[PDB]
Amino acid sequence: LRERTVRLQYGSRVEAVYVLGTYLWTDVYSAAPAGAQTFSLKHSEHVWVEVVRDGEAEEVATNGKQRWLLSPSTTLRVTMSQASTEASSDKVTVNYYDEEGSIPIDQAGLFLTAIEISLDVDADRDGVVEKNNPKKASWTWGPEGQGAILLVNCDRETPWLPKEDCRDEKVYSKEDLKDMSQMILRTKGPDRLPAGYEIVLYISMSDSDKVGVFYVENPFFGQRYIHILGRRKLYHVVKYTGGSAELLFFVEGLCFPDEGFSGLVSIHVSLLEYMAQDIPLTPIFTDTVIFRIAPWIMTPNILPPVSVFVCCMKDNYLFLKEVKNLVEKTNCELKVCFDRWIQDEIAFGYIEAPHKGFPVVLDSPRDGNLKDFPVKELLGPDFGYVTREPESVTSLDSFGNLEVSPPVTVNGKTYPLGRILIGSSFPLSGGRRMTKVVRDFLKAQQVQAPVELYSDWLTVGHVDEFMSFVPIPGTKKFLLLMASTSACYKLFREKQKDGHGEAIMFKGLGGMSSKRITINKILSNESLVQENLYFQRCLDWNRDILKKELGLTEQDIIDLPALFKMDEDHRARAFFPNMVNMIVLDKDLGIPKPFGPQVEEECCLEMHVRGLLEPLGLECTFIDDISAYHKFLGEVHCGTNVRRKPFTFKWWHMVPSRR
Amino acid sequence: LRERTVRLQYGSRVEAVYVLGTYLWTDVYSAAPAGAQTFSLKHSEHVWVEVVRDGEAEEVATNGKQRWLLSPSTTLRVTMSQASTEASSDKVTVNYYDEEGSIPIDQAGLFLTAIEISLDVDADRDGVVEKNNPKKASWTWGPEGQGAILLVNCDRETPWLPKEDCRDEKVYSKEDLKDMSQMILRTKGPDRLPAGYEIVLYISMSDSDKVGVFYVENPFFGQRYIHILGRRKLYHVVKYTGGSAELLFFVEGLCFPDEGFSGLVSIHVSLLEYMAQDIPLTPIFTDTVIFRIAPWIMTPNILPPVSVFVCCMKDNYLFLKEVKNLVEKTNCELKVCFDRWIQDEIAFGYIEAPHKGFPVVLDSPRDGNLKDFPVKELLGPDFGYVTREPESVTSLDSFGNLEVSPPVTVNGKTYPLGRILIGSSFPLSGGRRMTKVVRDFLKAQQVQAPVELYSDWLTVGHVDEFMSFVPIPGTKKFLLLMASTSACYKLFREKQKDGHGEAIMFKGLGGMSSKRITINKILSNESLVQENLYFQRCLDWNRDILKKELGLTEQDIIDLPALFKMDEDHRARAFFPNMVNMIVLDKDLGIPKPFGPQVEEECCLEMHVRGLLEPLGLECTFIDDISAYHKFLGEVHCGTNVRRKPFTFKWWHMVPSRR
Ligand SMILES: [Ca+2]
Ligand SMILES: [Ca+2]
Ligand SMILES: [Ca+2]
Ligand SMILES: [Ca+2]
Ligand SMILES: [Ca+2]
Ligand SMILES: [Ca+2]
Ligand SMILES: [Ca+2]
Ligand SMILES: [Ca+2]
Repeated sequence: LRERTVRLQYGSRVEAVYVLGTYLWTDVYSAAPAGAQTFSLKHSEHVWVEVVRDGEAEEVATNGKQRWLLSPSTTLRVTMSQASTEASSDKVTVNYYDEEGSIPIDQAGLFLTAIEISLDVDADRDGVVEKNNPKKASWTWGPEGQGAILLVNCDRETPWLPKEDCRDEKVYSKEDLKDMSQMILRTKGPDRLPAGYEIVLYISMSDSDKVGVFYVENPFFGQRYIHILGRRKLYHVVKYTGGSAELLFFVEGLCFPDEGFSGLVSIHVSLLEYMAQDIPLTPIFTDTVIFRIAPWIMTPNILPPVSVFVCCMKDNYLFLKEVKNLVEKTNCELKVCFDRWIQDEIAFGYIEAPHKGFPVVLDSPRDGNLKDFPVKELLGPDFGYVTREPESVTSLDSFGNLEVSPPVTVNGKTYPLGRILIGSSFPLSGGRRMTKVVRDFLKAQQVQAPVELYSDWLTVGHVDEFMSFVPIPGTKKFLLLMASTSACYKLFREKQKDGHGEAIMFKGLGGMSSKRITINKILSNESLVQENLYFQRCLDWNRDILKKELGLTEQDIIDLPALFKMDEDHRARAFFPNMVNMIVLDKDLGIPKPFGPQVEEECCLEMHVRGLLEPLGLECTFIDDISAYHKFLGEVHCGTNVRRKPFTFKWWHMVPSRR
Repeated sequence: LRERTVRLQYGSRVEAVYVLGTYLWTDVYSAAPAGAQTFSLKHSEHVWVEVVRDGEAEEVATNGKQRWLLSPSTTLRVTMSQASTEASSDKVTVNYYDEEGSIPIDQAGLFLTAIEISLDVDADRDGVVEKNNPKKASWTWGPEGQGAILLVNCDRETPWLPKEDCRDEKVYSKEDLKDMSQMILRTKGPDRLPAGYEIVLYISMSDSDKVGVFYVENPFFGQRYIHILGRRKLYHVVKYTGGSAELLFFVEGLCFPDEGFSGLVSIHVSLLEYMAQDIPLTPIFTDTVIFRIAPWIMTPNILPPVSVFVCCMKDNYLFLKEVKNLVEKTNCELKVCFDRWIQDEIAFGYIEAPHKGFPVVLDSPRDGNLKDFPVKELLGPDFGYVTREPESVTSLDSFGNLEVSPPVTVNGKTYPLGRILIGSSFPLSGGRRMTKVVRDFLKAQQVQAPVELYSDWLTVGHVDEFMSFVPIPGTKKFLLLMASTSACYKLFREKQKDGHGEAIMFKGLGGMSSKRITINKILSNESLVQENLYFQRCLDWNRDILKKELGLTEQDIIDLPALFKMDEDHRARAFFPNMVNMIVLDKDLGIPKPFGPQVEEECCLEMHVRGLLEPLGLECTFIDDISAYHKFLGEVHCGTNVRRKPFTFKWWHMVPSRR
């Protein structure tokens, strides 16, 4: 119990509200007539009174005759365990006596109205709002941790509105409330608060753009939703009802954790006392709850697939047919839009709270040269949206440059949600780097602990050009897949030795035929050999940082043959389609068709890749996205992205490193 | 050891630097002629080589004949434990064989130069730079914690320069180096780095305004100081010397922890490899150290006094005489300046690192109406300076409004440095509050965990108007001292009852004589009674928050008689000098002379205060700062501030709550 100072008043009796969970220390000396010697006291049945002399306390009966010497160091401790009702007269009365005679010379009194006031949230994270969790004012990480969680309400309930639900101060439909965390103000007391008191809910100016709080009224003509705290509303005076009462509120987050915002917000209720005109009201009692806003979490390739989103031209038939075929071997749904934007402009992620969770799309920054407008078209009920706006964005801001590992353990530290991977350039290089605003956002989510890789040796500059992850069927394990030019050169040299040097690349692509590219022609190009040795140095630098930061050994890695060509900037583009960027649906892999040299009427790259993957139980389907274009220049014209189930592990059970 | 990828090259031999503390995994397959079957190897004495087949490793002799099948999954692991010298030929050579015959058909080789590179700091916090502390790249709090500490070098070595040492990129004198943390780059190797390598120290753009790093050269004409990292210098190419070498650097902090800056900074060294023209150099190896910049720490009244700074008019003689007398009972030095600025504009604090610490002044923000210019006049050798500049500052930005408690324990949580206290207004009041920039600064130091009190009921608005702390002599304990109007009224009512109602206030102040203020006149003023009842409510609200946030009981508190008068804003100013704002030099207290009612030719306020304090072993000296002015209007014309020894407890041994 918290101790509160309430003094009797020289002359006038004192009337005070007492909040359960506190107790009063009471000065009886200041109220005594000068020259009074001793005091006695009476009290009612529901008021417990102790006389405290220099720290030693003595319980006192309701009607006794006992007297004590008046001293500033002799005081009362006053405690009540139950709220007042209308039938209550709760009081303590003190009588004062002079030296001569046992009849009181004066009297001072304290008239009490006891009320219960508690602002309650689901701090124990079970989805139900418990009564006054002792830990509700704190937020701690881990399995044993406590404190309440809030979703950014970033989806859209109502289609005609252009923006996410949280962009305004209004609630249109009851469905919206299911995305919100419940907060209950529980009170117990008599019919009315005594004169001069009111109960007020409030938030800080700083948090006013992080939350909104709604109350549901049920007036005559239907249910309505009142915005009581949030943008440009810092406080709300609460209408008090007597007896045992509860007021239910619904709380939405407006903003994800970011640079300069930890994700923690607070809401308070105070009992205020009116003093006089032109004087602030005094906060007699204050109760506080904390919320943490849930982070955006990215889903790695190893999580179960739900939906496969695909963008291509209407007429790329082979691609559509083969992708349809692949998805039909799974339980996934196929969604087609008739152009890589679904892959480059969108990162699929999710948010979760004990009471609810939904997928959330992160939308890549607009440059204004290429992407003028944001992509909001996926925004819908229980499909959320978030974006960050930097200046000047480069290709490394594309989300082909954003990947996430499966759960890993590194030097004994666990990353149960995996770690986000972002391509970058060397510190002293003066090269390209993802914009600070996006990097800061990803870092602030904290639970995926991002790692920067080296992508800037590639023309386009995305990590998805050189690496991916696949699960190992029938196990809990996974593999890192790396592009390898050394594997490609070894394979082509073997085929040449075997008498296949005249085997031709790009068979069936009519726009490449005049080039007549053979194994011999590739192996005899000396400058191309040197370029690819250099690109292998770039791959191996990444291999090392991945082994270090993901805790991987060589046993966890498979190398897929790849080949690149250098541009004027000494950066790489694919010579033939990059097989590492593949659709991963559990055991079934859609792999870009390489169009490699035919040996015995089978592509030697396809056969080699099958020989690497199939023994592990992975099933390979090669998907041709380039035939419709008759040639391959290093560009990919289709994109896919897979929306997956969230991790079973709850993010709040993690313990991220101290910042 | 960290694993690094190095492949043999098809055709050409490979030459590489090997950094001790790493090891190489080596691809021998890519270098083999097509159609080669098996391989063998030789190696020199200081190179350890294992053949690894699918995870299983086998040690191999220097000159053996053993062969293994060529496979991509059969590789080498290469490890060196000692640096190369000039007499070293460190190498591994691989021979390739075809199916028919045991004579090698080709050979590939790896020529190695092993070097040691370590960037070392005193992470174990003993003041000496240990060799490669495994924890040097992290910073942890507490007794068991590790990682290196940096002072903001905010003092001034050289008087003609206007600003603090850290405001530039130059070091003028060797004395400055003693404020700096040492960082040693230790290397071991042969006479030169092999062609195409260089060693580079670097920092991030973000940290470039947080640190500077100097190197001392001893050329012909004297010692000089070179700025190698810091503002507008992000990297430095290191001149390599062979054998075992050390380069000593000195590091200074430029900035205190603040909003948006945790206090942590990093410095790196990398071994870079030259690839070609117009291509970035590759970071072959990188080593990192972290520093935490030491927080500004405020000294509470219970710490041993060193120097007493005093500001008054030349002619306030009684004050000077009495302050001189008081300080002469102690071992303290008295410093006088011939006006409260030393009290209002200055907060005495300190910084500490394992190798050094000094006092540091925090200078109150300039408004431009009253304080136009900063006070730098105390800036000197081992006396540092820091300030923050907000807009719009109010009286609550004055450091009379900044106090710090003695060490306390609250709900089982220890605050070994005490907690900073700042006066404020109620959240919904629209009242005054210390500027955000200063509040953010104090919060960011973290080790004093600030608490806001309610000062805005006072005209001036400072916590030093109503409260202070004193040690209890002969113990480890302390008392909170609170102004009390209830104590004053009780005392005056007793004196009136005793026949003293005609006793006069302000005796000897000629400018007050016409007012003829008596106990009777004070007690019969009904509006003044109501005002002071209200001010006691304000004091008691503070009493409650102090008991809660400092873990205090009523036994820890003494109430000194005080009286206030209300202004137009319903704010308080002292009716007679506030005794709570006192000079605390251990057992000896300089207490403002109250000029209370004389009873038997002694001030009844002085006698009462002595009766409260003297039994505890505290010695009271009443100090008259107002007689020189002939009257008291509520304003104080002198100021003092005491510079104290720092806490014995080291701040880095604390474990502050997670942010
Ligand atoms: Ca619950
Ligand atoms: Ca809304
Ligand atoms: Ca919603
Ligand atoms: Ca929803
Ligand atoms: Ca050391
Ligand atoms: Ca300097
Ligand atoms: Ca210095
Ligand atoms: Ca110095």
